[PDB]
Amino acid sequence: MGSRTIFCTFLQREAEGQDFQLYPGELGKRIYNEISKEAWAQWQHKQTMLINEKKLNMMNAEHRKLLEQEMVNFLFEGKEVHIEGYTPEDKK
Repeated sequence: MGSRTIFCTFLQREAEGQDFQLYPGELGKRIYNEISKEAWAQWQHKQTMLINEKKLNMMNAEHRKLLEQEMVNFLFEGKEVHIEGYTPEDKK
């Protein structure tokens, strides 16, 4: 169809949503799903500085997971659903 208007959770409104997942695993899914481009632009800005201030490292897994932690409190500050290890056996 020609109608793409999701409902952001950060803004709590109806946005156009994204077209391609930016984050990995499920996290990127919820963002790309519930976190519209507008909301993402609010995190990305705080993300870049959060990494420089908290002294993070996207190259390190210890910090990477940390970022995904902060973003939640900012955008997903309600679900806090974190999953790691999804492997479909045959059905959902």
